[PDB]
Amino acid sequence: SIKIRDFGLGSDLISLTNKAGVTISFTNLGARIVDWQKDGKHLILGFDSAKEYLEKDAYPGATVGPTAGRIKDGLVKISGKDYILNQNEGPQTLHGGEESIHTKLWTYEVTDLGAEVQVKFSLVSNDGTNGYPGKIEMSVTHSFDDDNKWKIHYEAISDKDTVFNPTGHVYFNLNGDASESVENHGLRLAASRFVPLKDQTEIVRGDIVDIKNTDLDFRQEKQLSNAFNSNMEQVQLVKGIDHPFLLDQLGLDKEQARLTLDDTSISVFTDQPSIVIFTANFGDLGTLYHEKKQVHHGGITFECQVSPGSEQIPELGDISLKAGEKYQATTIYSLHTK
Amino acid sequence: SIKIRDFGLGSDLISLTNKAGVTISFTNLGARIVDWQKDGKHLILGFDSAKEYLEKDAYPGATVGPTAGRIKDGLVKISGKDYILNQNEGPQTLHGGEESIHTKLWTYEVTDLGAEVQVKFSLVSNDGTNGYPGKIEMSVTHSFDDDNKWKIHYEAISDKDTVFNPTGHVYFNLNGDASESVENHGLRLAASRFVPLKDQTEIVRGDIVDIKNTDLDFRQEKQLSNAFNSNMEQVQLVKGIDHPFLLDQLGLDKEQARLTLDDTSISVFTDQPSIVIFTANFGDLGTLYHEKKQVHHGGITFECQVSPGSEQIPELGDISLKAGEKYQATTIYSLHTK
Repeated sequence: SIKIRDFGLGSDLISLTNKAGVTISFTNLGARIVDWQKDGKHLILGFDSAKEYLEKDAYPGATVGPTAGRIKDGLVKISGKDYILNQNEGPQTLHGGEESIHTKLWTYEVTDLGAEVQVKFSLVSNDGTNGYPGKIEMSVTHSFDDDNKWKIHYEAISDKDTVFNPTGHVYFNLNGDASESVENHGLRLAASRFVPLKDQTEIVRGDIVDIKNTDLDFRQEKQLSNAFNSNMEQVQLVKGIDHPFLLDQLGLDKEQARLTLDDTSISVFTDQPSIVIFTANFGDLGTLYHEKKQVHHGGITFECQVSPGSEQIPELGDISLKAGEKYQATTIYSLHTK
Repeated sequence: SIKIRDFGLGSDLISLTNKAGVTISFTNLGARIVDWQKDGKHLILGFDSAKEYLEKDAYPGATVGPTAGRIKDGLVKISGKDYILNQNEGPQTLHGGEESIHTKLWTYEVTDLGAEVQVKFSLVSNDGTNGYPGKIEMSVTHSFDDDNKWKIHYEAISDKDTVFNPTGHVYFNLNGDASESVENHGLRLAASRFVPLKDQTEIVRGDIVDIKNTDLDFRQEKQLSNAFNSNMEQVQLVKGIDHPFLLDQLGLDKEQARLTLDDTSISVFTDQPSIVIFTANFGDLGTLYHEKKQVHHGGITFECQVSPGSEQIPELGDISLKAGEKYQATTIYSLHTK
């Protein structure tokens, strides 16, 4: 089944249900996933209306870009020349700048393939938007298959050499209760390195660090508590997890991380070289999600992209987007209940 | 009565019916007007889906900007410096540049006042969009009365010094059929002067002209065919009308233009100083509207704004907008059937 409903402020809500009866929903407001249930269970963090996103937190579950993460001083060197993008967080560019693509209503088309439904969102990023050279014709496809697979496929073309490194901003919470800490979940990640943050400013510092000893080792499945009730100076800094993890094996084939709670689990797969893991260190913010105040560590992301920092640590990779070249990315969230 | 419907590609169709049974409809795509009927007959041009607009012609009935008209060489001078805007038509900047505001899905909130139904459309022009310094926060309100009054109230505020001068691109066709030329309409226009174009380039010349002794003289009501038939240099140039006409008296109180066909007539009020008139000189192009091939002279617009060309003819006014100041503009289309 497929059901289209009005989400508010002119936005649509596209909800898909598979043969397993698993539901899922997206909105054209920021090309996001609004919810994902399983037995009246929310496996993610979400609001009930567009207004909620615009008033409480516009990032949750959205497609964020053109550049995801922070960019020191909003500076970027394109084909030599220095460009300054919109400074969102102090002098930094946080997820594309002010009022970026997560706040825009994307047009969309749905394609019912039977065992899979795809909702293709499109939006054009004008030449110069937020300092970004262009224009960048972007599209984000959100599909749900009959065998519990949540897939995101990115595509982009630009008239001008530019930068492009978007990501999906979902937060998970198997407790289905925002007032419940993601503390109890087990995490597995095929990351042995990590990118430390210099300050509270949260920019990168320049290091790459062998996470081998350190509690930030989820190679072996281990509870979230280990990292939460921990003392690295890094965890203390961010008051949880607000770091970019680098993966050992590259390729869409591989499970790169696993989020599990009891019988229900969520597996990760990307095309990308990194997964930024943010564990909602909001403290007493307490954003309401379904009339339920979120708690510190109320959820966790798995933002798959090219690590933020590239600008300072080229070893990270190259976020540029050649004019005319077709950008592509694929990330997958596969839910299991074995 | 108020009715909302999906219009296609993620867009909505908002239809307002008055006590008189007159219906009007708008879209968030381009904050535009899709239709306006009385007695089962259209008074304007428009399509039946969002795709038609993006496919055949995205201008009709749309909100156009940030700057309505053509800017020679895309050049505008702001606060001392010179800026180059998106070059959309040759070296020109036509209607805000490529993939502008008329191409976007705006958000909206409906206000029902009974005898009046307001539909407020919102959109943020990001700093740097199509070369426009910014952020520009805009809202365009479309309302419809029990006394058949359609009004467009515009609003805007920028973070930086910029330029702003949008318009409403509606096309009327009192025949209710694109295949029937508007030649048969009566026009009355309170304008003594007009700004001539210099070439098929349609850029401005630098000249203001006294239209007394010309077929372009509409002070005293006359049939449209009088102008179409003219052998006036300009008329011949454009193959009809495609000029800004400078209104003599200014003020929202005055009827500046009246377009009539039989018992039906549209009166035009605005706070702006000029009216750009374009009689769809589409030759054999034959754009299909409602399955009807539009004829050359198959429509006529009334684009209320500051006359285009001020850049080369400062006499025309000043299009700038200073950071912080509130831009506002009001234009009204009123239906009488007397």
